[PDB]
Amino acid sequence: MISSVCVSSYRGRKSGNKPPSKTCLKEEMA
Repeated sequence: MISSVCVSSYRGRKSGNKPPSKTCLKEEMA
């Protein structure tokens, strides 16, 4: 799971996915 725009946004996971507002990836607020 390594996406810089959408990865664990809703892939049955909550790691790379901050609030849908910014980038839903661990790289940003996630």
